[PDB]
Amino acid sequence: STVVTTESGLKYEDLTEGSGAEARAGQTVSVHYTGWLTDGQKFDSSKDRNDPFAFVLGGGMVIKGWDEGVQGMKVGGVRRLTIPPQLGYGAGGAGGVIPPNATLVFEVELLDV
Amino acid sequence: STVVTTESGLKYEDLTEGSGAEARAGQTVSVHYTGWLTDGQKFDSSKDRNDPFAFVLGGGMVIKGWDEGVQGMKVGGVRRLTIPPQLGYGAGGAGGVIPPNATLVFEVELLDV
Ligand SMILES: C=CC[C@@H]1/C=C(\C)C[C@H](C)C[C@H](OC)[C@H]2O[C@@](O)(C(=O)C(=O)N3CCCC[C@H]3C(=O)O[C@H](/C(C)=C/[C@@H]3CC[C@@H](O)[C@H](OC)C3)[C@H](C)[C@@H](O)CC1=O)[C@H](C)C[C@@H]2OC
Ligand SMILES: C=CC[C@@H]1/C=C(\C)C[C@H](C)C[C@H](OC)[C@H]2O[C@@](O)(C(=O)C(=O)N3CCCC[C@H]3C(=O)O[C@H](/C(C)=C/[C@@H]3CC[C@@H](O)[C@H](OC)C3)[C@H](C)[C@@H](O)CC1=O)[C@H](C)C[C@@H]2OC
Ligand SMILES: [Ca+2]
Ligand SMILES: [Ca+2]
Repeated sequence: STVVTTESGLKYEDLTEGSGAEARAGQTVSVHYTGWLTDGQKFDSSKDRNDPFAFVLGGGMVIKGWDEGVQGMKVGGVRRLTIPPQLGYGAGGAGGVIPPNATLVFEVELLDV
Repeated sequence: STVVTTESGLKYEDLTEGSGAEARAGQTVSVHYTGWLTDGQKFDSSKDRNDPFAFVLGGGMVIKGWDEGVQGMKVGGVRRLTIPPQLGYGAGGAGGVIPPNATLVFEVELLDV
């Protein structure tokens, strides 16, 4: 599989190509995800909480790297997103668990569109 | 299991009580469903299309019997809704497949909240 670096500095890699319907901005999508810091510390997993995550793709409610990175996935696909801090939580960080200026690694599995 | 007739004339029956989180108005929920006319003709199944259905519970986008009937389900639950036409498609019917003045029977399985 390839690593694509977009104009924003986002990087993504389709670990598994989906065979089902394509995700586009406007759709309400459902995913499983895991999130890690670059040192390999896991900060979240929806699979561990047994709770698929739904959001409006392109809705401006999730971090920029997600609204961008999830577009183009197909249902069944697993995509790895490497999100620079300016497309994540920036200088501010989050919840005392994501530090300032953190690059974030997510693996995202698309369950439904 | 019991059959509850609500103030609106909706009837519902929890065929299977869910063990997980409760559905409330405001949440984006995901369900599988099958829909039948009272004569036993199936008009739709999201399971047959392999496509869970997401909607905003209480969002005024689905027929009245759904916005009402899905509230109170728990994740894992299967509820049967018997929807009189005034809480469904009324005198107008739908898609040439649901006739005028049709009572509708849905079985709804809650997958996520
Ligand atoms: C309002 C009540 C809580 C409400 C919570 C939910 C619906 C439950 C939902 C599963 C979130 C998780 O709850 C277990 C948990 O997910 C993380 O662990 C995580 O993996 C993460 O990073 N995710 C979640 C998956 C999508 C990407 C990213 C996100 O974009 O999340 C969004 C996020 C935090 C955006 C910030 C918002 C503030 C801005 O200032 C900032 O702009 C820089 C961007 C989340 C979805 C918000 O839209 C909505 C909420 O927050 C966060 C590390 C902390 C977060 O808990 C808060
Ligand atoms: C806009 C583009 C299409 C858009 C379609 C989708 C998102 C795909 C989604 C799976 C719908 C199904 O597509 C395969 C299909 O589901 C049925 O088969 C069905 O089982 C049904 O009855 N459902 C769907 C499940 C929730 C309850 C009910 C409904 O409330 O559905 C809603 C409905 C029709 C409401 C009418 C709207 C008009 C009002 O005038 C009327 O007020 C009386 C109420 C649907 C979800 C609308 O909100 C959105 C849409 O329609 C209909 C028999 C026909 C419908 O296809 C159209
Ligand atoms: Ca969920
Ligand atoms: Ca769907």
